[PDB]
Amino acid sequence: RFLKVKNWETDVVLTDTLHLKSTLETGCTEHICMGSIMLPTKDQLFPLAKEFLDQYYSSIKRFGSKAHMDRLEEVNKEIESTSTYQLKDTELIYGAKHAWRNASRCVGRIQWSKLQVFDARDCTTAHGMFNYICNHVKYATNKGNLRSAITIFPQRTDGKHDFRVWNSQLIRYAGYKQPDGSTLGDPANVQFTEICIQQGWKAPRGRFDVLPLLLQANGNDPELFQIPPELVLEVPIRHPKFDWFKDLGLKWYGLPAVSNMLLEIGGLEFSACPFSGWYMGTEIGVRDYCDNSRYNILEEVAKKMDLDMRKTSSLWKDQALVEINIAVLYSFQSDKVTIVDHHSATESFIKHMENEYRCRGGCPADWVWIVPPMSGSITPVFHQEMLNYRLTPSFEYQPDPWNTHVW
Amino acid sequence: RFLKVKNWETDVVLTDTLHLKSTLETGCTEHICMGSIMLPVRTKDQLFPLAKEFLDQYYSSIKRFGSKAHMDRLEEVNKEIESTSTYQLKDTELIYGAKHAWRNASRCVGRIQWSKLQVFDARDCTTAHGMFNYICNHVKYATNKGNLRSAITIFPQRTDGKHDFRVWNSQLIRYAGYKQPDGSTLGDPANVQFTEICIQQGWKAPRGRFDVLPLLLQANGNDPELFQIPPELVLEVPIRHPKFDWFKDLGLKWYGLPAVSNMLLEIGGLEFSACPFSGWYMGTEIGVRDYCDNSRYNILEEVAKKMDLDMRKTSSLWKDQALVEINIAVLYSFQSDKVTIVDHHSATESFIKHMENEYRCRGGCPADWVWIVPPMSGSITPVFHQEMLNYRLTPSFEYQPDPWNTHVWKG
Ligand code: HEM
Ligand code: HEM
Ligand SMILES: CC(C)SCCC(=N)NCCC[C@H](N)C(=O)O
Ligand SMILES: CC(C)SCCC(=N)NCCC[C@H](N)C(=O)O
Ligand SMILES: C[C@H](O)[C@H](O)[C@H]1CNc2nc(N)[nH]c(=O)c2N1
Ligand SMILES: C[C@H](O)[C@H](O)[C@H]1CNc2nc(N)[nH]c(=O)c2N1
Ligand SMILES: [Zn+2]
Repeated sequence: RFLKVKNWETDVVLTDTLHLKSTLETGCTEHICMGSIMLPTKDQLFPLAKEFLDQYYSSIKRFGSKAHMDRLEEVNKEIESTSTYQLKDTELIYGAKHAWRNASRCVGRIQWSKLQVFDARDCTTAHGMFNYICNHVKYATNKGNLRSAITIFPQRTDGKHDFRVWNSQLIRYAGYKQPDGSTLGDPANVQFTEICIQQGWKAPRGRFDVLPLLLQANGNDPELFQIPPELVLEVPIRHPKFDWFKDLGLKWYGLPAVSNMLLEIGGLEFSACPFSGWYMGTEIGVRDYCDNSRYNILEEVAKKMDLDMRKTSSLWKDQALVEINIAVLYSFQSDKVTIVDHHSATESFIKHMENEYRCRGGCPADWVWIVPPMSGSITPVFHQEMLNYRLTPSFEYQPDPWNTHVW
Repeated sequence: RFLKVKNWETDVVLTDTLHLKSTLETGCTEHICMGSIMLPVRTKDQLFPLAKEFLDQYYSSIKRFGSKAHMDRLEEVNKEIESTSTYQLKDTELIYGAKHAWRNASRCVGRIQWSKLQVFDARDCTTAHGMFNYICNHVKYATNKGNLRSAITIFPQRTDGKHDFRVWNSQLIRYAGYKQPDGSTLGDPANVQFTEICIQQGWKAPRGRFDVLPLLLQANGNDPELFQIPPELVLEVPIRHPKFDWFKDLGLKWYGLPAVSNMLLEIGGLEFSACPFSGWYMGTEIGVRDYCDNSRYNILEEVAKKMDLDMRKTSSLWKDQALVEINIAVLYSFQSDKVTIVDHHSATESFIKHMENEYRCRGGCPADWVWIVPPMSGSITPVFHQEMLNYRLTPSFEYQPDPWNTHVWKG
């Protein structure tokens, strides 16, 4: 029932009780651990609503008050009558912040209570969606002083009138298959790029082309819009010691904005809920630049550094990796665009875990995602035991719309 | 039922059926995953089923399932259990069992090598001096003057739990740690408590930064006895860097033979509480963990000082820079002295090939991602991108409590 987690570097032990409140399932069983797998009615809704309102009223220290009991009755009445219900602004803000608080894969949660929530439930068209999104982008970017934000579109109804952003992130680069057999741009986005073309986008067919938005309102066919270029803050990548680095022609965008997830609050489903914070440097320099299935630039960089690439044991990949990551952080810092390094980010997360343990009784965390993709054991999270479990409100994965949409 | 795992770099999808043979539990439930938790006498009643599954497995491995020889062995084991409360493994079954415990070790990246294990049968051992002799022979054989060979030595199994064979050392070869009155540590901080025990047992400590610890050996539930491994049997490597000439003056060395001595081997219900085993190092074990953990030798600052990196801000990645240089040094030093070592790129690439071959031939390969992914440069190794299923197969290696916590002192 009560569970201990130990830090093997500091010997600090913490007791988790919060997991007992957990509801959804992990994918694991007593016989098999699925810890490293990427993706493991009216009757249904009222318990979900109650569970949520109970935690909301508890949080404002008004549990079992007249105002508490009155809202539960009102929501039950609305469900019985409409088969759904509407959240108060206060409940929406609370729910969104707590979905982030509960995000077991997010290292940046120390920030969870400073989220600017943009209520877009009055939106009816793709043009309106585009307007809301440009405003989100400009607010969050803040000329490089980035601010966390989420924009929340109308909830699911009968399931044939879904709002969706087809893009995986608001800002991403195009990918094109070449007659060469190679890939131009970002190979992760080839399929989405093709969907854009088949829908009518004229592509510049370059290495770093900001994709258009493909927005779906009210279960209608999705529509294309180019984000005003002046709202997309980008960063040229240079190195503080290697003058040749700029010749590689690398750039990245300042605003990481996940747009393909589903926000669940009190049983209600927000299928369009783009949200954004700011980058941890490794996301760009380790993953986006060095994954073999991504920009895969390790080979080119190592060559310019004149390292011995004859044998893996020279650690040439490891040397180049570090340099690429130094350059990303240096470039963002020099252009005054918010970025956090993996040492600072994991250090703050340890402090956050301890806050959550004493103030809340625990913190769900997925070690496989929390530990940075480079220099794992020299960050304090490596040595920290974590318990992973699913609390609601939550951000969830959902299938890509092109597999699902009825045209 | 079939379970699928995907590699997100290659899109290669594999199907696991082997998990259906898993009996032991994980620590996880449908409501909690304990995937990152480090540590999450039998009755005749429980013993014969365990013996039976094992012998059915052994007899299938040799293509003799249901044979007269298989059936006669079952009956023989059965009768021996009801008569004596336990049983003895044939040499062939012992070898198969020890190899399979390695094959089944989900935290081990080196498993491509599982079928090449030299098994030394030490079940006729009776005394601590006997144990010492067996362990010296293991060390000499495994070391092989730098050309390391995997080996395990197997002492007599548990009987009533009052007559246990134990090696009190956590590894056969490790360096002493000494806590000083000013709170600093001399040597390896991981071994402070064990060093304190050795000293109290009468070990005369040299008190340097790399003093090889004595063996503390318990035979037959008796109080443990101290022994010094002959220095000439302990192969060591001075650490230097290919381009940095000041690196040698750090005064660093490490031993060549990594030999875990504190685990328990379970085969067919039988418990071998002293079963030291050894392979060879992956460089990051020494360069990342042993040298750079804050709770170990903690050399990152001193190395980064000497390199003249910008140390005032973590975002210069000074720690990451120093980390790579140290790890280059460890591999360079071992290679130069012709002592077996494997880099983390080579080892992970070989593990993926092993894992795929195991899916094809065995129907699965239990693997613990948290342990398999190296402690530096995670995502530039292929294992990071590989989904894995963790489950527990027998024969297996298991943790057991440290013996100073459980031993009944005789005096
Ligand atoms: C403010 C600074 C933030 C930092 C430094 C940060 C850090 C990170 C990192 C490094 C990841 C792993 C991403 C990957 O590997 O693809 C992540 C994932 C995630 N973050 Fe955060 N984050 C921040 C803000 C936010 C916000 C504002 C939200 C929601 C309101 C959020 C929710 C999530 C979720 C749900 C995931 C998992 C996404 C997935 O499974 O792909 N984060 N975060
Ligand atoms: C042949 C070369 C081998 C290599 C390169 C290798 C590599 C490794 C590494 C890097 C680890 C993680 C160690 C740590 O972080 O402390 C490990 C763990 C382990 N290995 Fe291997 N290994 C080898 C041979 C063996 C052998 C011969 C056995 C037994 C017969 C074995 C069984 C295990 C077990 C049980 C663990 C988990 C240890 C624990 O939980 O503390 N390995 N191996
Ligand atoms: C938006 C939430 C998921 S986390 C806040 C932003 C962020 N730090 N990253 C988002 C993921 C970006 C991706 N890894 C990339 O490298 O492009
Ligand atoms: C003996 C099995 C567990 S694996 C075969 C040897 C090995 N490669 N490592 C053993 C652990 C060494 C420890 N990490 C150290 O850094 O001293
Ligand atoms: C197979 C494995 O689960 C997968 O590669 C994971 C590992 N850890 C990760 N960690 C983060 N933060 N982001 C990721 O995309 C991944 N990928
Ligand atoms: C808490 C966490 O599980 C612990 O630090 C683990 C992480 N992964 C590891 N992986 C290996 N190979 N060896 C280790 O000691 C550890 N330590
Ligand atoms: Zn699990």
